[PDB]
Amino acid sequence: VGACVLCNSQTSLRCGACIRRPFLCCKCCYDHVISTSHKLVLSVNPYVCNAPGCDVTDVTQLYLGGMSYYCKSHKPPISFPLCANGQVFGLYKNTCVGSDNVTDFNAIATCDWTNAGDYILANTCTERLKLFAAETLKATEETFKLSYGIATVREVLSDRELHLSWEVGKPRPPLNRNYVFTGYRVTKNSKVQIGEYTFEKGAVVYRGTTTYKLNVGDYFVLTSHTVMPLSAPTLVPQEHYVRITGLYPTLNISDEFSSNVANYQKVGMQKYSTLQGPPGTGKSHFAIGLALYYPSARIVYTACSHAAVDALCEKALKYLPIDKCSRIIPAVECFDKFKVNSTLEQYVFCTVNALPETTADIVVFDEISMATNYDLSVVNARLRAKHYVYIGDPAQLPAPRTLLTKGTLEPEYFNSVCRLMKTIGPDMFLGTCRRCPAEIVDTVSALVYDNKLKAHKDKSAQCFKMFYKGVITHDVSSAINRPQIGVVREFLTRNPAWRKAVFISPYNSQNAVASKILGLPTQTVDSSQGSEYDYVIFTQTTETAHSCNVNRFNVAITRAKVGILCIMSDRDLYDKLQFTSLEIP
Ligand SMILES: Cc1ccccc1-n1cc(C(=O)O)nn1
Ligand SMILES: [Zn+2]
Ligand SMILES: [Zn+2]
Ligand SMILES: [Zn+2]
Repeated sequence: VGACVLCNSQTSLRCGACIRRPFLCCKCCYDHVISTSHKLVLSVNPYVCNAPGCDVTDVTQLYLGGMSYYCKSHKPPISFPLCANGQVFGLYKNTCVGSDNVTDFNAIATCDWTNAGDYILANTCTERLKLFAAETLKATEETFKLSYGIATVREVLSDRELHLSWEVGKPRPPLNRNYVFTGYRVTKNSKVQIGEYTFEKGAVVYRGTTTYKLNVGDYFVLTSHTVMPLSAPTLVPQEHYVRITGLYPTLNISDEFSSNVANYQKVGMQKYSTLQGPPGTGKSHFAIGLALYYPSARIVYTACSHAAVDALCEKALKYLPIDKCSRIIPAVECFDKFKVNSTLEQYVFCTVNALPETTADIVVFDEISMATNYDLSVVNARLRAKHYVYIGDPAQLPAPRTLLTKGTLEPEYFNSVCRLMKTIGPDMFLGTCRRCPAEIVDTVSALVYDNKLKAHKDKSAQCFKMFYKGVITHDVSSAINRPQIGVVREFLTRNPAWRKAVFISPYNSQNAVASKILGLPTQTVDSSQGSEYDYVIFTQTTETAHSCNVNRFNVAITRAKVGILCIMSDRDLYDKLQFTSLEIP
């Protein structure tokens, strides 16, 4: 028994064909089963023919005779159908409303989540459907990883490199940091974990979360966890205030955080606020300075990845009393300079999926473009706070949609918070970039920020761009452009100062080849987010939809502090690059 996902009308009915099995009142349970392929219906018992040897599960072909359900061939003389009069039989038949259109709820439950339009509807629908779509999408993603085969150690060629044997019949998952395997050893009766691993083409290379003398017979599987149901909404009801509520500003603040005093008060005059922070604008500076401005405020700093949650710890280590902090870790290594697992410690730093159930004066959700509507609902479910601050940049990169292949996901569809920022604008906007040269800022400002991003540094005069298509070769699940890597090599022979540069590309296979031919550190654009390097050498590799993505190309050129070389394939972003042009040797 539970609340309907369409009309809230109390129900004792659940759809058996939906992987989340939402409670559906007789009206909505009916309009769903007759308009889709979903026919299995669950209540206290399953609506299935209780006759020996019968396989009828469709509720339209089932009748309730006595207290057991049968079909047309197995029903008693005294029976009435379970599915008629626009209602499926179940408790609370008098309390049943119905919706003007269930069509939105149907496409959510039937879609394979491989199209961009599936994620659009999952973000525009009613709030209760945003929660249901988040579970359905995430439970689908946790199940698709079971479709991938098992990799087994056929040979241990050396350290750091392996020879893998893959399962038959099932496909193989791509080998990049977006897929994180988990190993096992063949014990007596069952198996035991031996850390998490990531792989890449060589035989394959690996990188282990822990070090081991792993041997033949060990196997790796993408660990899929549970998808618990969502109760709280993605966003609490917004409440604007006339005074600062529940918070108390300081009389003495330092000149380091003085330019934020207006926004720190803005945080106290809203139930929740949004802060867009382009690269180099000082987002973690903002989040920690907010603590000094409201000194006695219990603040919970949170994000999805431990890396983002640890970057806040580094700044809290630089400004806040250490005995007032705590790092929450569930029983991969992370920041271990605060007392671990102390929920009653003023400043709490934790990931979303590990969040305890507690209250706080302020909550700081960092790097919000990575979040999903599932994460947003968990934060509101575990954390009941007075003010919610959402820090991020919807012009940066979103969470990887491992099923999405057709179409492109726009920033307003990343999550509910990014929808507000890209439509009604963000409550706050850090508009000065103190990291990149002027040519980079003057490029991403017009590209994704409506010319509202101001450069603090001057022109570095060391930003260059070349238009070289070259030769594109493909492999299993990545692309490789060696003539672009070769152009970089010929550039490096005439610019040996650019050998302290980081090589960045949209494809990790391009990084692997570039690591062998150039010897520069490698980062995919998605792995480079949140990090700054002096020099960056970027090869777009292709002009597919993946490499031309403006939120990716924004991150691709903003990691530079001094200079950058961009070997471009797409003419569009090549002309949008305000860089000194170079010719092809
Ligand atoms: C990077 C940045 C951009 C803008 C404003 C402040 C900062 N920042 C200063 C500090 C520090 O003093 O540690 N951290 N971050
Ligand atoms: Zn269904
Ligand atoms: Zn309903
Ligand atoms: Zn039957």
